[PDB]
Amino acid sequence: HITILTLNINGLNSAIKRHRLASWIKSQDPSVCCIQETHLTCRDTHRLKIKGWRKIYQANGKQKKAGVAILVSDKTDFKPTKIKRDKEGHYIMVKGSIQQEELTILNIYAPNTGAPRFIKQVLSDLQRDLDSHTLIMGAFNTPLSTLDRSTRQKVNKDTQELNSALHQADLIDIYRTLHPKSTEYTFFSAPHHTYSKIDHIVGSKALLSKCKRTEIITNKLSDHSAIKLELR
DNA sequence: CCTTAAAAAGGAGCT
DNA sequence: GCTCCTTTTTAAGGA
Repeated sequence: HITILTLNINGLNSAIKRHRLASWIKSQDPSVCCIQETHLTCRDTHRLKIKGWRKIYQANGKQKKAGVAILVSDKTDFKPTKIKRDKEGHYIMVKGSIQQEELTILNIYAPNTGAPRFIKQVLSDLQRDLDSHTLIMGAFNTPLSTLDRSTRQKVNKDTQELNSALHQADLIDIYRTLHPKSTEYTFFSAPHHTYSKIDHIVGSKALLSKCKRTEIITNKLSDHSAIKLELR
């Protein structure tokens, strides 16, 4: 009955916001929580501590940009096999077992420019470590369907190539496919008064089966919205 | 590429 | 390491 919660926190270099995120995570009580864009540099890795979530695996560059992290609840059990940390801090893959069941989580943050090509280059750069139990989530910085933009301007070529490279490895957009005809968005761009869903949850089709519920959470922490996923 | 808004990060000047 | 203000950063439409 585990729950996974993805969020683009947009910077964590102030201790006050760190305690705010602490309280928010305690209130949400996720089995696993995926943070993107911590803007934490590796020197500062040790500053991300949240009581009740002792196990934290981040990936940080040497500049206050990007920075991903995966937090595991003390209430749950997590036995990791192998962990791959991006040298630049844009993705981290944690592979192992959650409640005895196998699971490989890819927490990804793509740059805004050339986002779909970056996502697929990582996706096929790692596929030997990819498998049938995969869960790739995070800050895609790109739409996937035409409904992921309020403008509804139908989707770029690189993005549909990505939605089909998902296909050639049998990965599918858990949210788009447990929720098509969606008008829920994760990011609001003020300079344009537009809305988009650039944050995503994308898993193996094997695990369709297990996926029970998805949800989208407004918060006071970031200009992005969090995505919750119930697993049983 | 260039511009935007608005928040995150940085920096001056004192504590 | 502050307060208060300046600069950088980040998503995204328009040329």
